[PDB]
Amino acid sequence: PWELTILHTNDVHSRLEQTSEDSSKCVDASRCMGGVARLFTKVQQIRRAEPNVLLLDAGDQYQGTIWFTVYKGAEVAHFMNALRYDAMALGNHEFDNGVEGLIEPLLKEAKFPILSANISASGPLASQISGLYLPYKVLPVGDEVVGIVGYTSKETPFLSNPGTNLVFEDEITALQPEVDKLKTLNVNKIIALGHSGFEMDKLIAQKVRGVDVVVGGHSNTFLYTGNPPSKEVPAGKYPFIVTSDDGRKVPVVQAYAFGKYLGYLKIEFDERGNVISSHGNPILLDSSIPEDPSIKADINKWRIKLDDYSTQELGKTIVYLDGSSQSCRFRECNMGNLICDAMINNNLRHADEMFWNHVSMCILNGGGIRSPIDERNDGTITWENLAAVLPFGGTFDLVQLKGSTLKKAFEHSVHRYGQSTGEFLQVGGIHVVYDLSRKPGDRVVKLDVLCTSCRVPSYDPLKMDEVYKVILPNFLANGGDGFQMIKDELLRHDSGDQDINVVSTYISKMKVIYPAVEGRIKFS
Amino acid sequence: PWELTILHTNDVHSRLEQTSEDSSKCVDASRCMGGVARLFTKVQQIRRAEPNVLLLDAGDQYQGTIWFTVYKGAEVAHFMNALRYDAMALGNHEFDNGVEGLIEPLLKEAKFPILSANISASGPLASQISGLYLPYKVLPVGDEVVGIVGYTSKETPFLSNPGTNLVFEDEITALQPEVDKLKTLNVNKIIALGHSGFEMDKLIAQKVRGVDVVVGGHSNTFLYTGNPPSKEVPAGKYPFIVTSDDGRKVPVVQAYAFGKYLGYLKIEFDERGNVISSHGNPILLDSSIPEDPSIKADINKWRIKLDDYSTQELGKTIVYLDGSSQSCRFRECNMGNLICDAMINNNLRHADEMFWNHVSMCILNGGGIRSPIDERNDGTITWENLAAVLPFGGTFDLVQLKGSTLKKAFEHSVHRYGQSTGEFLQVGGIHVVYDLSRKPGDRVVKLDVLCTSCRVPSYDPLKMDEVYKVILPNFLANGGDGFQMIKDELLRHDSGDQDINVVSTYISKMKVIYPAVEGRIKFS
Ligand SMILES: [Ca+2]
Ligand SMILES: [Ca+2]
Ligand SMILES: [Zn+2]
Ligand SMILES: [Zn+2]
Ligand SMILES: [Zn+2]
Ligand SMILES: [Zn+2]
Repeated sequence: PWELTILHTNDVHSRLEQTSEDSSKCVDASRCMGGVARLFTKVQQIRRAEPNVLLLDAGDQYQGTIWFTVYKGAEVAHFMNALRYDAMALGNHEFDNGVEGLIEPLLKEAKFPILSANISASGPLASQISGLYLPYKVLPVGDEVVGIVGYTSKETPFLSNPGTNLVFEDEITALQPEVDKLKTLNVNKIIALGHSGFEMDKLIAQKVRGVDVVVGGHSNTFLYTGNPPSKEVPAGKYPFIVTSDDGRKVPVVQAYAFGKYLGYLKIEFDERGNVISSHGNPILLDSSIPEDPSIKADINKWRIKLDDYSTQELGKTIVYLDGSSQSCRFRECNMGNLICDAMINNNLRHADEMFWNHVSMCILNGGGIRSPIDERNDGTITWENLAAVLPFGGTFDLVQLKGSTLKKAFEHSVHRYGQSTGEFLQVGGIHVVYDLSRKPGDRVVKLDVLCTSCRVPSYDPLKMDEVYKVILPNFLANGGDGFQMIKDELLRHDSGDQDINVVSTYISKMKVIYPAVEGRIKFS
Repeated sequence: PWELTILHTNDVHSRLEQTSEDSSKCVDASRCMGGVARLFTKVQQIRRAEPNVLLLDAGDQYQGTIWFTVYKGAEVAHFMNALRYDAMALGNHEFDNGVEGLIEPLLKEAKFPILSANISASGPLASQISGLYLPYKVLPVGDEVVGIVGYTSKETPFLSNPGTNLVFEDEITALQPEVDKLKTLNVNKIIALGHSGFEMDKLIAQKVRGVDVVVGGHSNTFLYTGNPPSKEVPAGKYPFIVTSDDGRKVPVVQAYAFGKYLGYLKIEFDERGNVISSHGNPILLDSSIPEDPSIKADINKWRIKLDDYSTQELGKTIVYLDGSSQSCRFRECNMGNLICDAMINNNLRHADEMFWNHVSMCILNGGGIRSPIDERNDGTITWENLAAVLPFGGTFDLVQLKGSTLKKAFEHSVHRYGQSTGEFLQVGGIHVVYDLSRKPGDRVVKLDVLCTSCRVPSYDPLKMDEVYKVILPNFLANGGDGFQMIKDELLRHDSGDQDINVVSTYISKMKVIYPAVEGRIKFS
């Protein structure tokens, strides 16, 4: 039997530096986790021990910290090249800076193949991008070869900025003919590496004949066999076994997000390329693994421009930005309005005749707003200032919620009003009126929402049975501040851009901001 | 006696081409008026006949048409140089593109002195601008000399974009020592040429000892002796005689605006430079005066780039821009919200600790909105498109109104609701609620306005006795659409930027717009 060790990362999301256990900024260095220097140490160790190793990334290196804001993917090429990745699939966030922001910094500088079989280009872009990403690559491993076939979320147009010159095809449709073609080229060991989420990964393992292993991402899925080593709760065993339509057992793996774990799967293959066995587990990259000194010194050299950037003027405010708790946990606050307006601006996606924009609505817990910004520094706003407002290292995510769920959230928002609790909601594209004299759970007396399926945006009453797209902090999507109803009832969730970066980009675009308190939230 | 002919213009406001009688676009060429080609013919005729002539401009050549949008003052230098102006005073609108937009295109290219005695600079700007404008110039006229001493509105910081490196001093304070100095230099014939408005011009004639003549502007004041030749109604005789503190009669002149008239004043001086007599009248530049063929051909050559510019993309809308009458004469319309938001953005002026901005409020009659803009041309918006929405050639002016006056305006807005009349008001920084079941004059049931004297903008009830700054179309300032109360009760009025240009600049700055109907106007 021929044994392959697959090492894999996904959804690293700009966590170049080691992080806290929750993937936010490292504060107590002695307990920090992840980062590329630590990953380098672990990968190097494994490569000393195991003859046949592949190191794969399932996409979404782009977007997540000030590293991506400043270096715009140059950091991803540089540090993935330094760790000698063997292949990467394109993720949705690889399109955040458009096609031009993918071609240059990443496709032109990577020393490893970048893969997606279900993305096609037309017109002059097709010539410009031809060959810079591939449907698959056949890689030599020892005296054998392994085919790696890539895929990217069909939903990428709603979740990034790929432009109107790329088409994202159904994954299974696109993959099958490529996997069949590899068989004709005497390639009997095939890995599907891609970025569509655990549910689609299971469908690909079931339906794409010839796929031996699926290495996925997007959904930040944690899988583990045994007692978990940290706070993440497994969604299933590692690997997750799918029974294929052809009767085979096909392992499906993912490794959470944020570079906290290195996925590690050992596969035994027979001579015909059938999987005989699979076993492994993600490895927690904790402080018991030393950061590689050479990688750490280069990280520290690259950090200098980040530190300089953090104190530069992004734009100006002519108004006090009221992020005080006394305001934002009790009533509409202009900092809340600013952040929700930035959230909706970040989620403007491709023009379509059925909606002016796919999403119009935003909620933001007042407990997520942790500082005001004074306008009396010549109006200046810096990244440092925004990091005090939004200190938790989160994302502004896209969810689908029934109106009933959103009514429950707004009831929760005021269920114990008056104690300066974090659940009070700031909003955009929503007009709410409370009557605090009513019983808890029955305090929402008006709730109107901005249409999407309309050429002129206007407010209509919320419909309990209708599904709404909402932009909200990942903390709330995950049921933080008691919003268990959002976690338990949401119909779709896709992780969005870094919180600070969403606001910084909006401020830079607007140049001079002056958010008002305007009646989005009223009391009767 | 030594006789001087003073020819003067003021507040030409980018009317390079001949115009309709109301200073809008020329449609029936055979009845059009003004324009620089026609002015050239008249000035040339007078200079053939009169030995001692000065041609003076009292400021505000900048701002008013697509000529200024495209050429940014290069057109003013070129065509004022072609008409051989002898001197110009700086107006407030000469600061619309900041100091840099005055230095280059106008101060560096004019072949005549540009004057203001009451503007001082500090820091490195003082070195950069030194000598490029002057407090006064002594000009040879025949065998005599005439001193021309300039001045500019003290209010210019509120009415343009001069920046924080220029100080506008009290006019009379600044002028007196310069006029005294000219006396010491044996200059006994002194013209004060400046841009502060008729009321200040009368104070300068009264109080500045040694001033022989005041040539003013800013207030678009029409003065005439006898039957007026067109539709403008005189504010007084031409010249307006002020009795000075020293006992002299001092003529004050102005010549309306828009290049429709050439001011013409004949002065007789004795040997000591005392005015013995003054008489004249503005000359209507109507179609009985031919356009100079050479100037007209150069105007037609320069028009080519204007025509090309008019169809270029300014920005994009992802929403239908609903400027239909069926919407904007009956209810809040998103085109109205867009235009009022552009009006407030245009009037963001220098940061101060007593207000986030000096003005927060906007009204716009629905009768002034004359087209929608469809978003289905790839979202494109062009200047041509905006000219269909705003076809009348107006300005968005700054006024001061008691709250009582504004309540009367909002009552007027709905006094005969339901007939698709033009008086219905679109708004910004104002939230109004009507109850149409109430009697006409008593239909406004809530009227809240955005604070200015506040660090966080928020809405408070309108106060009947408080004075509010409001941005509104000059049509309304002049009592159009039945708003006689605005005309009769306003406390201050300053003419603002070209309507189309205000919206085009906002669209360009924003790049992608998506104005909503959001509850600024409600019915109960
Ligand atoms: Ca196989
Ligand atoms: Ca004199
Ligand atoms: Zn991701
Ligand atoms: Zn993803
Ligand atoms: Zn003017
Ligand atoms: Zn003026």
